[PDB]
Amino acid sequence: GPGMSIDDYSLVHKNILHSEDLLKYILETSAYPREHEQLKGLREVTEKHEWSSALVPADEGLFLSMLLKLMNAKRTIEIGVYTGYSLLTTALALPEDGKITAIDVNKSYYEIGLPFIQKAGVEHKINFIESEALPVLDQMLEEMKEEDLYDYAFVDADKSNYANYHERLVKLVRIGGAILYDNTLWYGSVAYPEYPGLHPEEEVARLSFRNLNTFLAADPRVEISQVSIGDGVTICRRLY
Amino acid sequence: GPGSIDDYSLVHKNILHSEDLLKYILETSAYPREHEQLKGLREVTEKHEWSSALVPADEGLFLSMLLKLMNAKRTIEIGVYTGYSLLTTALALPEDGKITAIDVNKSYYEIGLPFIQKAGVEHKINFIESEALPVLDQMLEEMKEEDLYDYAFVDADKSNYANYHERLVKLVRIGGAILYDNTLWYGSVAYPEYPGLHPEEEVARLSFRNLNTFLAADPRVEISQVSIGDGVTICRRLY
Ligand SMILES: Nc1ncnc2c1ncn2[C@@H]1O[C@H](CSCC[C@H](N)C(=O)O)[C@@H](O)[C@H]1O
Ligand SMILES: Nc1ncnc2c1ncn2[C@@H]1O[C@H](CSCC[C@H](N)C(=O)O)[C@@H](O)[C@H]1O
Ligand SMILES: [Mg+2]
Ligand SMILES: [Mg+2]
Repeated sequence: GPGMSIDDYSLVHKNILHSEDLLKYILETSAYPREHEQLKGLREVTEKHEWSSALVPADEGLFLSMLLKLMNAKRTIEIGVYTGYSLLTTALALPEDGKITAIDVNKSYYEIGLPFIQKAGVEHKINFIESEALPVLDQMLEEMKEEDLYDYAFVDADKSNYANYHERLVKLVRIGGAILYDNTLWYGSVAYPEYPGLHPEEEVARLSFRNLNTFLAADPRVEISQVSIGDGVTICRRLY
Repeated sequence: GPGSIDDYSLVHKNILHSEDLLKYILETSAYPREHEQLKGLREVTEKHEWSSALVPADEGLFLSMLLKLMNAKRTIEIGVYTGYSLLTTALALPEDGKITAIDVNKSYYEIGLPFIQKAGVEHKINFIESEALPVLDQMLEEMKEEDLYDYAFVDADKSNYANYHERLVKLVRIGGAILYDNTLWYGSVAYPEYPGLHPEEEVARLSFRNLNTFLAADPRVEISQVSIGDGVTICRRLY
C-alpha cells in the first residue's frame, strides 16, 4: 500500500545462459564494440536506475538492429519503451526516413534516454505516445489503411497482456512483417508448470508467457522462432 | 594423421542454464513447427556417430525466419552433414530459390536426401562434393555481380572459418548475410584456457576466440552474435 521495490522481485538476478562468464564474453567481445556511443551512454545511466533489470541487453539490441536491417524495415512500432534502449537501437538501424511509433505508460522513463536519442540525431524518427498500449493499438485499427501497415513491432510492455497485444498486432503489421515478443522465457521460469516463490506480478507474467508460447506455436496466422537471446525473444512473421 | 566422435569432451554441454529450459523451447516452440521431413531427418541423424554436429531444431527455425524476413532467393550452405540446415533453407526459399551446398562427404548427405526429396525441394539444391575452399575460390573467379548470394550458412571445418570469411565477404551481395555456426563452442570460448578438451576441440575453441574478435573488428560487416544453439554469428555485408 502506501510506503515506498525490486527485490520484492525474485527473478531480477537470473539469466537464461549457463554462466555469467559466457554472457559477459558475448557482451565484451561482440556487443559493446559494436554499440553506438549513445546506446552506451543510455545503458550506463539506466544501469543505475531502480528498474535496470527491465533493460534490453546489448547483445539482444544488436540482434534487433540486425533483423531490422536484413528485412529493410522502414515503419515500426515500439511498445514498452522504458529509458529507450530498444527504441534508440531501432531508430539508429532504420534508414533516414524511417518512422517509429513508440508507446509507454511512463514518459518519465523516456526522458532519461531522450538526451541520448537527441544527440544521436534520430529523435525526428520517433512519435512518442504516453499511454497504455492497448487503447492506442485499438485506435490504430480504426485509423490505419493497408498502405500504413507496420513492417516491425517490438513488444516489451505489460508482461501479463501480450496475448491481447498480439490480437491487434497481427492486424497492424504487414503480411511478411515481424512481431517480436520480449522476455518469452521469463528467466527460465516458464519451463515448469509450477515455480516457487515469485512476486505475484512475476507469477502472473510467468503464466501469461506459458500460455502465450503455447498459443503462438499453434497460431496459423504466423510462423515463429523462439530465440534464446536476452530473456527469450519470439519472432513472429505474419502469413496472411 | 597418426595420434573419432566419442573422443570429444564438450558434446553434451549446454549453453543454456539447464537441459529443462532447452527441452521446454524445443517441445513448446520448435517441434510443433518442424516440418515432417525435418523431423524424420533429425531422428535418423540423432542415431548417427556424428549426431553432435547436428544443427538443433530451435536454431533451424531461426535460420528459416531470417531467410524469409530478408526474402533470400539464392544461398550457399557450407557444411551439410545429413542436411538439416540445408532442408530448412530449401523449405524456406521460394519455389524458384536456389542453393549451392558444399560438403566433403556426400555419404552424409545421402542419409538426409530421402527426406529432402519427399519434401519436394531437392530441385533447389546443387550439391557439390568437395572441400569448400577450392569451390569458393573457383566461385570468386566466375562470380558475376548480379549472381551474388543473399545468404551463406557456414558450418564446416571449425578451424577454417576465418579463411571461409575472406571468400564469402566477396560472394554475398551488399546487404547479404553470412551466418557462422557454433561460434560459442559450447561456452568454452568464454575463457582463455579450458581444460579437458580433445586436441581438435581446443583448435576449434581457439579458432572461434580469434574469429569472434576478428569479426567484431571487421569494418566490412555488421555483426550480431546470438546465443542460440551453440552460438550463431550473423554478419551483414556493408561494402
Ligand atoms: N499497459 C502498458 N502500456 C504501455 N507501456 C507499459 C504498460 N505497462 C507497462 N509499460 C511499460 O513497459 C516498459 C517495460 S520495460 C521496456 C524495456 C525497453 N524495451 C528497453 O529497451 O529497455 C516500462 O517502461 C513500462 O512503463
Ligand atoms: N573442408 C571442408 N569442406 C567442406 N565440408 C567440410 C569440410 N570439413 C568438414 N566438412 C563438413 O562439414 C560438416 C560439419 S557438420 C554440419 C552440420 C549441418 N550444417 C546441419 O545442419 O546439421 C560435415 O558434414 C563435414 O563433412
Ligand atoms: Mg523486455
Ligand atoms: Mg554447427
